[PDB]
Amino acid sequence: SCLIPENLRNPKKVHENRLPTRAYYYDQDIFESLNGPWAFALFDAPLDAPDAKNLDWETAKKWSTISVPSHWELQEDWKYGKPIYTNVQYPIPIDIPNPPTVNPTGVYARTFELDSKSIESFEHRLRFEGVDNCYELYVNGQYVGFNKGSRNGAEFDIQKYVSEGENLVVVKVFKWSDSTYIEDQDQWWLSGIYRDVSLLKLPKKAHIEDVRVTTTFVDSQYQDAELSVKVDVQGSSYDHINFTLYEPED
Amino acid sequence: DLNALSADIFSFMYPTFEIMERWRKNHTDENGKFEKPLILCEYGHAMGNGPGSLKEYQELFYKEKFYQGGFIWEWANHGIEFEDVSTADGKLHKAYAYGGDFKEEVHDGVFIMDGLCNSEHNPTPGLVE
Amino acid sequence: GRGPGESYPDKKESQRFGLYDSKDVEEFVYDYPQENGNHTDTHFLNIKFEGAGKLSIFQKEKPFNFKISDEYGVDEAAHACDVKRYGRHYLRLDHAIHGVGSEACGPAVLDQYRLKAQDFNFEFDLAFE
Amino acid sequence: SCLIPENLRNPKKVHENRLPTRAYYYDQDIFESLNGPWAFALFDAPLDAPDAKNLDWETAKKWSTISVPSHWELQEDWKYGKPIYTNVQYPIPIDIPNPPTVNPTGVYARTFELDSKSIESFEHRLRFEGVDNCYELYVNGQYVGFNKGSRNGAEFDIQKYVSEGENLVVVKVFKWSDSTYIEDQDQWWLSGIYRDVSLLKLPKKAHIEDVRVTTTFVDSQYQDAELSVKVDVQGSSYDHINFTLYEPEDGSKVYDASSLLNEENGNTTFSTKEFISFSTKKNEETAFKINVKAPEHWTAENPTLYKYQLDLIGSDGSVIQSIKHHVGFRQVELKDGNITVNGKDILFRGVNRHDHHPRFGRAVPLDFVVRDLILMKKFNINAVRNSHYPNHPKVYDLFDKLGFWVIDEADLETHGVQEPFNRHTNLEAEYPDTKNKLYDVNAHYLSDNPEYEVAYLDRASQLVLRDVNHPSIIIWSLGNEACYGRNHKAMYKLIKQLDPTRLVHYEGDLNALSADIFSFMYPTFEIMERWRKNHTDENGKFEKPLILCEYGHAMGNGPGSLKEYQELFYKEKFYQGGFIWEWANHGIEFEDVSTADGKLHKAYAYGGDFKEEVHDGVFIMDGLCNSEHNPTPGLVEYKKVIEPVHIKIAHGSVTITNKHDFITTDHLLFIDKDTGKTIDVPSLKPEESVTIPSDTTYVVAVLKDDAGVLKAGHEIAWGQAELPLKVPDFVTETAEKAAKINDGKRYVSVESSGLHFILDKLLGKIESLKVKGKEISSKFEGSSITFWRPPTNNDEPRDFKNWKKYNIDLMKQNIHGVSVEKGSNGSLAVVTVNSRISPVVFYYGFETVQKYTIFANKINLNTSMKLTGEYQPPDFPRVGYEFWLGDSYESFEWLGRGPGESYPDKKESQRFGLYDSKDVEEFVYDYPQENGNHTDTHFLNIKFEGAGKLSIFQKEKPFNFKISDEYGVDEAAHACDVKRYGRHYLRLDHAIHGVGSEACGPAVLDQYRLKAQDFNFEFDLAFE
Ligand SMILES: OC[C@H]1O[C@@H](O)[C@H](O)[C@@H](O)[C@H]1O
Ligand SMILES: OC[C@H]1O[C@@H](O)[C@H](O)[C@@H](O)[C@H]1O
Ligand SMILES: [Mg+2]
Ligand SMILES: [Mg+2]
Ligand SMILES: [Mn+2]
Ligand SMILES: [Mn+2]
Ligand code: NA
Ligand code: NA
Ligand code: NA
Ligand code: NA
Ligand code: NA
Ligand code: NA
Ligand code: NA
Ligand code: NA
Repeated sequence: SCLIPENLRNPKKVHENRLPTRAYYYDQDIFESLNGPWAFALFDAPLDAPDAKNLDWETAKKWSTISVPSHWELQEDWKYGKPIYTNVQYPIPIDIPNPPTVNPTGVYARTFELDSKSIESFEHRLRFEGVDNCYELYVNGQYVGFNKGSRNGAEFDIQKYVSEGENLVVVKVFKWSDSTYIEDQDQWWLSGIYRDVSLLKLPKKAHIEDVRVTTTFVDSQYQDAELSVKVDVQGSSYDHINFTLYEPED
Repeated sequence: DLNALSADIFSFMYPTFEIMERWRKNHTDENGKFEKPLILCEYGHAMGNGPGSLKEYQELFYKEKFYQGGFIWEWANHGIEFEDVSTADGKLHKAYAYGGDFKEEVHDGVFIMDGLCNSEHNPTPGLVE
Repeated sequence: GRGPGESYPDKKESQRFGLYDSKDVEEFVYDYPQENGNHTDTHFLNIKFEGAGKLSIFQKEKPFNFKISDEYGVDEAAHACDVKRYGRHYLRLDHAIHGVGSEACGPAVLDQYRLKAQDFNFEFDLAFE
Repeated sequence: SCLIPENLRNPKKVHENRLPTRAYYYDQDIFESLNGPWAFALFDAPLDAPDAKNLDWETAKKWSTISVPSHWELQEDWKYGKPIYTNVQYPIPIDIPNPPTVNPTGVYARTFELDSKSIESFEHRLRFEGVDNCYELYVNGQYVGFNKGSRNGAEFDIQKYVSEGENLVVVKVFKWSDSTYIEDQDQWWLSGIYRDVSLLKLPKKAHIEDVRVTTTFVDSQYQDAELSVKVDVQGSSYDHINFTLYEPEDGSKVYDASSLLNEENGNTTFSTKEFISFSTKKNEETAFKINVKAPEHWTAENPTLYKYQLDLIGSDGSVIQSIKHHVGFRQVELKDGNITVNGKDILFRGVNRHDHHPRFGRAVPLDFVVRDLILMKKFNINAVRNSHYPNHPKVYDLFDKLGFWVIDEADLETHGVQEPFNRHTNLEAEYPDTKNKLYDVNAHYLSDNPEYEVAYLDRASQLVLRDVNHPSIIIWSLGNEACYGRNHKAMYKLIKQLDPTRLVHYEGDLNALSADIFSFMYPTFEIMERWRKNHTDENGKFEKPLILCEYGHAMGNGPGSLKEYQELFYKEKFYQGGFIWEWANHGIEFEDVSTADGKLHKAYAYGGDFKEEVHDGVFIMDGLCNSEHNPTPGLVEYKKVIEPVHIKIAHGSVTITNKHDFITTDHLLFIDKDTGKTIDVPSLKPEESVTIPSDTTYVVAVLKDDAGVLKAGHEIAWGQAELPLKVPDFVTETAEKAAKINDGKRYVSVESSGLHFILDKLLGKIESLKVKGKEISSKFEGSSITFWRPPTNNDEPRDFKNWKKYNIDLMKQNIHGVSVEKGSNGSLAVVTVNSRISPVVFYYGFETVQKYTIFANKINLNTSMKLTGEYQPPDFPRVGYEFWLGDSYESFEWLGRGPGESYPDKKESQRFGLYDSKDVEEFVYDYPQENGNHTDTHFLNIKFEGAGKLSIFQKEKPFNFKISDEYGVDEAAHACDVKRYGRHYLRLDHAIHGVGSEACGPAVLDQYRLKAQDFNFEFDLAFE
């Protein structure tokens, strides 16, 4: 079935190059928002979509814009189709793990600016809070990776692909995939980058990757407790960690 | 996972009292001990005028230690705002869409409109009850 | 009777007893038009006429049910805007009414709330001020 | 007067310890938000309020909370009172400068945490973006200061009072003060901390306090420009400053709510595309001037901005502080008697905008302001007037980026001083050329009062200094309706001193003795024209131009005659356009008991609804948009008349004229709507035109690509060829069919195959007309031809008075004779009705002849009406028939103007086409009034379920119609009060009175008035 791309019909291809999942923490100093208007075009199926390895900003620049985050079935004048409601029944034929060959494909593009010092100071990532159904990601005409799981997040290391000045982000989003079979909630079928997109700037030489906090009572009488804090630090250039717990607020 | 072979909790959706009660008795031993409790992950389907008999479910919750309550399906109608031609008027009006309104090949109609709150996320008599 | 909102045999206990005025109440609009606006366990009903006092209505020995509206075509109405309205109001004065249940997905109206087929006997007074 | 505190009754006590005003810049790293829940208590008057020098957090902690920012008259269950609406009249007694002794006092309290290091690292301030009316401020039980000026901001140094750990902020807010007298805008009276509160943390040893950016063209040819940057640094511990200017982003930039509101900086790399750099040297002036090579002009039509970064740099070479903002290269001049931007004499396509939200009042979320502005751009607006005070400081960037010509106005209205005078002297009308003499007599109380000079100057100083770096602001305004006096001259001197780069406006200064512009509100054309001629010399030169700071009062159904104003704007160089009053109705959401229902409904409140002692009723409901800030037919009409491209189709030609000020037509796609194929239109500059030969009837000018906040395909302008009235080719059945005719005692009956016609001879009433399964009958109360409409807001002051006086609503038809004869030229029967149509109690009326010619499938109705009798009314609201439609009635369709309502002096935005009732959302007025008329109707089709259609048309002339089920509109105060019948009716009218703007402004113009005269018209009722 070569008229439908391999990654859309492979249940094991859950992601390509996605960073391991970590506990979520929003930090104003690290999270830069990439929400706003993006260049966007819709295509009948993947084969009509441009090869992102050759897509310039000069070319994409000329497309209509859509605002991120939003669903593409919920636009002014229903420009890109309408919502579909199914409870149980799949809105596609069942031929596991194949999606239909006719498979609405949305391509998103925008740019962001990077400093001379920024690339020296920070490890750069892209974080997508939710994209339905799945997508491939390109930076500066280069393939970064792939992802499935519509209501899960995803982070990707961008450091290798990044340049001083203008940077190009292109996201190819597909409506159906092998994943559709396991996403059949009794709800509206809706597509697109429907959650936040962020550029993360983490300190380069060393930074906090993951944290784990548990509270366990030592006792049958639920009084004294053990507070356990486990931190996974990434990189060598650090000395130690401090922890300060504050008086409670009722 | 009905028998919780790989879960820590028993869970039913929309059961009758008879069905809740049989389950309890089959999982309470001679001592009065049970190994796992029952929750209703979904009950009292809140579609339209209703749900009825939330009272009788609650009586059951308070009465037995085996029952630890439940979660109503659902918080709010999934209506989407759109423009509908009125059957009464011949004119265009703001309305809330469910299956069929966006002219789907296949759809499940009003089944998306099953909340304690309406499409605009405001309380219905269901939530008041 | 029960208020300020609607009440039904198996969905009424949140509506406490009191004296209620139609003017103080925002009538609830369902997203999908259906049976609404009944008041159960009504002790007495006063209907006010401009410059002519009131008409008091009560049922002997047992509280009653009522609805006052100008609406029709609710069955066929797909959305709120599809609901037709008469040029005058009507009183729906009921001895009894079927419960509401959760049968769209779940148990039927429980036995003690079903309006079962049987003989009916009831007396009303229409008392004019 | 010791029972009222000194500071509340002292006009000179404008503030205590307030820091000097500086240019506003939001910085995420410096601004910490103190918004959220605060402890709050309300007190009857100041003397009941606690001494803040002794108030603990432990004590305040126990109070109820209110959320900041919000008004205290807009709380859950109206906990702390209700809003009060006054237009002119003060809601207090006048005893300048004393407020009432009973003076609602709200005390606010919250805490914030301070670090050990924070006090070492930073100078700490408190900034309040707006508090109504005035307040004293305490930190840690210590008095910090005092402030007045409700829509101005204020900063206070907090460093001395601050402690490590828990800090206590207490704010005592008073509703009335000496300041109230100068804050009497036509709006809701609302109180409290209604805008943001922030804790500022500035770097301690040295920091950027103020910045000043000007762009001046070196040249008569508006090419090279001098960019001047002056920075005021506070403290010694810095080396120099750096400035980086970046390559421009064209004004056609795409924006949305999300990107406009994005506030992120710090680690975000501002821009990379460097255009120019500059550095100061150690120990030298922290200011500079640089020559810029032919920069991209900023304009409202193309708001091109150059981003910049300003860095304060320490001895070690590190960045102490940054400011990231933008430069707009533009210059405003009074040149050859015109307001000129970049050499060009511009046109204001403007609107007055208050801060208003239907639930939050003047505490408008930015999200909602963006909503307003996007909508304005979508309806061809290019200018905004900040009536009548500055907005939230963050709004001005939106103007810069979206492109609006902005009049930023001082928070100063004195109107209330006039009211007793108006009443004492029984004053009926004010006129723009003459009215300033009425304000002159009361000026001494405030605007000519030397005790108020400091306050007036402060409103001016605060206005300018906060907003001085926004290229979109081209005019400073001294306030609104504050008479004229020495204080205004003082304001003018100060502003020119502080900001030489802009022009000064003040409408109350008729002769612009201390203003740079002439300004009228609601003038007639005669009045505009006289002024022009008296200020144009023999050479054709004028010294200053005229704008209309307010015109075309948009209250309710209206405004009428925007067309005739616009013709004047384009015709004379002396007129530079104007601003509609107002952007949106000020309705507040509330729960109203329905007059139709006896039940509770959501409605929008105006004066009287919150049961005020004194109020000004519906006068708050005067917007182009409704209370929910959505377009009314007023806005739809405005977009058309101000369209920046003219498209005229006549004589096999399309003439297209570019009516922009700066941009070409190149971004527009011109479509021939008859074929759907584009017309190749050359690039047209401002004022250039082209004639293209074409067979077309209908041409549209639309956006090629997404630009600004507009989408590809958005309609900017359009034109149509005039459509002749074509008689539809309906075929009348003239075949000889026998007909049963019964001329009874009272009722006349005509029965044939597929036909049943019954007329009541006593009344002139069609009891029933049933042709081929379709039924109509007369909607009859008194007369078969009626004249009444539910009065518009514009009808209320005069026309309604007249119509009511002449009993037009009580017109009666008195039948004299009915003639019945057999058909002749193919007709079945002729029924002729002779009557007088005349109201009770009056002589005047119409000798009327109604001739019904009945065919098998058609009814011809010829109406002759001859006006007779002494003491006649000047005009009528309308004249026509009312029919009940049968139960089968389902929808309608018409050839004419649409999709929405149209009236004689408000119709040109509704283009000709075939329209279906089903495709149209009928507009609901906030205040129920005349609506839903369709003028210039060629024909009307009424569809009946399973019985085809009834086609209606008028001979030789287009007609008017409305189809509804509504009644009781006259008495209905709110939408929910409107009554509805169990069936629909057709209002079929020969003619209809215009709409005008007389609630405030000119009467319906003569050619739009339905003048009293004879009427003669023929209708066909053709049944399928
Ligand atoms: O309202 C019907 C509901 O039925 C439940 O069984 C299901 O878990 C829900 O997702 C929803 O489909
Ligand atoms: O709607 C009446 C309006 O009248 C104008 O004279 C005034 O400037 C406006 O602020 C408003 O009062
Ligand atoms: Mg399901
Ligand atoms: Mg005023
Ligand atoms: Mn509908
Ligand atoms: Mn009302
Ligand atoms: Na589904
Ligand atoms: Na339990
Ligand atoms: Na459902
Ligand atoms: Na229905
Ligand atoms: Na006022
Ligand atoms: Na002009
Ligand atoms: Na007003
Ligand atoms: Na009215």
